[PDB]
Amino acid sequence: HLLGNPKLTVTHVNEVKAGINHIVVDSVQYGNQEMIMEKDGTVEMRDGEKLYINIFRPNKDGKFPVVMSADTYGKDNKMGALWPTLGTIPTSSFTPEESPDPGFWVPNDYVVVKVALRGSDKSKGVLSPWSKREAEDYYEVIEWAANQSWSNGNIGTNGVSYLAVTQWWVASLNPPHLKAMIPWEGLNDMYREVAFHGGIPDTGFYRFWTQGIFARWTDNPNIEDLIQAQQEHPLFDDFWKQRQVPLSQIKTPLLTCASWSTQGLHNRGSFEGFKQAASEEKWLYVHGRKEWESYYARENLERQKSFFDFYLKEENNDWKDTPHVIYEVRDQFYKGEFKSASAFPLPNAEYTPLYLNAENHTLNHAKISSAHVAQYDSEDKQQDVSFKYTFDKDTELVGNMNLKLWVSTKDSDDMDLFAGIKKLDRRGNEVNFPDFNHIENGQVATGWLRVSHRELDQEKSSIAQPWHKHETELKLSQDEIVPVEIELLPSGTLFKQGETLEVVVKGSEIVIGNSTPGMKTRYEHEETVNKGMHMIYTGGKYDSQLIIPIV
Ligand SMILES: [Cl-]
Ligand SMILES: [Cl-]
Repeated sequence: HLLGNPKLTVTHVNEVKAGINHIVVDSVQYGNQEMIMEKDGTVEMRDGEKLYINIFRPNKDGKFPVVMSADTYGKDNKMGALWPTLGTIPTSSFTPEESPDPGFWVPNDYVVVKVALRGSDKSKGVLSPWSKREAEDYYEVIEWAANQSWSNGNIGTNGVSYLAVTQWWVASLNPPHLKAMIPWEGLNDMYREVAFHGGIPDTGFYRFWTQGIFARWTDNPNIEDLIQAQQEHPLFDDFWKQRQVPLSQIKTPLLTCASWSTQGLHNRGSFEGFKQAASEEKWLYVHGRKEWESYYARENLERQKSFFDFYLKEENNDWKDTPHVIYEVRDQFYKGEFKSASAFPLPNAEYTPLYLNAENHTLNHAKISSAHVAQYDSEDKQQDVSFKYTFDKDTELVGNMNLKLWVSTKDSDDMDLFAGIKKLDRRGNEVNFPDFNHIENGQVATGWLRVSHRELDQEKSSIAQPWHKHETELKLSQDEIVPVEIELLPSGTLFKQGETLEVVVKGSEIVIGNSTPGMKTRYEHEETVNKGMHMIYTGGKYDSQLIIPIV
């Protein structure tokens, strides 16, 4: 049954033509699985635009729950040398990247819908990624699918990256047949999470990705110019306000994956997405491993299936026994302990200030009487200042950290600050983690702040996570000393007794380089306001401090 038919030969993806295909899929789990694929189905939007889709379904009678995903990357798409750190990603041949594998889902009696959103495949309409107008298009395909002859009315959305962002968007519209959702690592506020980091423009990945969309659909003259967008809209203004999902409208039952490894792209938002959703039924899975790798691991496919079985098949399984938070405490690279909790942020987090001392470059439990100033050269990529704490007992830090600094510059009216948290083993050697974008030489946590963008949103800011307004640039007179609070992105790490936490503040990127030379898969921040010495002031009135989430 689920052993498949070794007798049959597998269908190759360019054997399949418009219309009805009977195909034999190379299922990772279930062998040679027969099914029906409708290639180049169309769904008509309110305005008349046709979106193109693929439909994979069991070759049998009945109505089935529907698992759907939607993007603009190519519905028909089909690495060890090229991008060796992507890890192990097993899927059938009928699985575009990050989508639900019909070779897994369909033999378990689901329909899979793969949606090419507006401006992709054979649509030449407006392509405006991760906007409300795209979500409205998605809304209509969900509702269309609830009414078809192979459908049981129950639609669940699923998938990774772009295929997650679009889920946050469309769930915010509350489609009546959206019964469950799995945004498996997706941002939902482009200004704060991909276009800029603490107000500093992303000159790497962001551009890469937007340029990549242009290059894919070359005959489409209607692709939104997001490169110009970034250039024209340096503040969180009306353009960017429309690209922050209204998360608290989400009511749909929710399974979120966040990852400690994705800081600088999907990490901040996956957490905001779980936090802010109004969903009465919501669950969060957090891991410190690789992205696509973890989505397709059998363990996590079974986690997804158990969720969808309960909500789309309405089946009595034990899904609701799942703790609302399951999270990895990272010890080393591909080594840690999974724990559970009933909420994120962790209810038993004790936010603990550690005070910085520029005089001996320590962190400290108690305030520093003596006032002091640490300096570094902001244009020198080899220069930074560090502050370290060695733990006398095993300690786990899980959640947001907040670096609070007093700072000044003299050769400029603005400052770009790059913050990092590193772990140092008992020998004094840095302990590396998976980090963005699939780098293996990463650190514990990372965060950024253009200092003219230091204004706090008081009603959204908290002890562990500052929220910045991004509406007024408060430029600097020299040598004006100002308080900043920097958001270190969510992380989960064990510091054993005799291991060290190091805060690093720098004028440029702290971990340098990426896992694809000559290709900008990682954020880069090459457009900087930095000049001359940065001053970090500590001790006395200058209560510079790191707030840590001890759990
Ligand atoms: Cl937290
Ligand atoms: Cl906001």
